[PDB]
Amino acid sequence: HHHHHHMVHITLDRNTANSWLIISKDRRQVRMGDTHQNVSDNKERFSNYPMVLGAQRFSSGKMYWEVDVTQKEAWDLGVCRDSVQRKGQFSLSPENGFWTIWLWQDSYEAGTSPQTTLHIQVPPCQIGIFVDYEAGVVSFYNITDHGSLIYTFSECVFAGPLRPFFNVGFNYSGGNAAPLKLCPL
Ligand SMILES: Fc1ccc(NC2CCOCC2)nc1
Repeated sequence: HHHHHHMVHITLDRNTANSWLIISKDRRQVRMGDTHQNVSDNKERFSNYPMVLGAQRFSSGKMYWEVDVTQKEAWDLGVCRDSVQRKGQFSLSPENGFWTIWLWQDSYEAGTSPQTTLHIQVPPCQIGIFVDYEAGVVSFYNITDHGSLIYTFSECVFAGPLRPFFNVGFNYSGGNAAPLKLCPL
């Protein structure tokens, strides 16, 4: 792919984070803490899951960024509507305002309803995410495998501003403590 030139500098929005997340000083890395991180509750925070949004909002154009997932057992990545539900249980689907892929139990799946099996021969250590607002496209790339395509959501009905979306996953196993990191341009 030749999307690298639409690179954008993404930072994480502390105020949207689940209360157990630890966001680095530069707002470029996030990981699961072993306890509540001593923040006040607010209506923006994801309550049920270890999720956080990027600060940037996109309503036009072409945008590209990269995320490091090295050594993680579970995570979700993509974009979502600014107005997604924050509290309680919900599925990751375009009907609920999410365009995502994930790793769970040694399989990769796209967040369609129902979910779609992905075919990845080289487990990725870094994921590239491309959004074309006008075209209604969200695409995912395997940076570890020379940029190979993972998945394309097309005919997307965004229906509002978009925000970068992250889930570090739970760490019940003790094998999923590693952070998500926004990779340099
Ligand atoms: F690839 C990695 C990177 C970090 C990590 N674990 C971190 C958990 C919290 O203490 C710092 C290290 N595991 C795998």
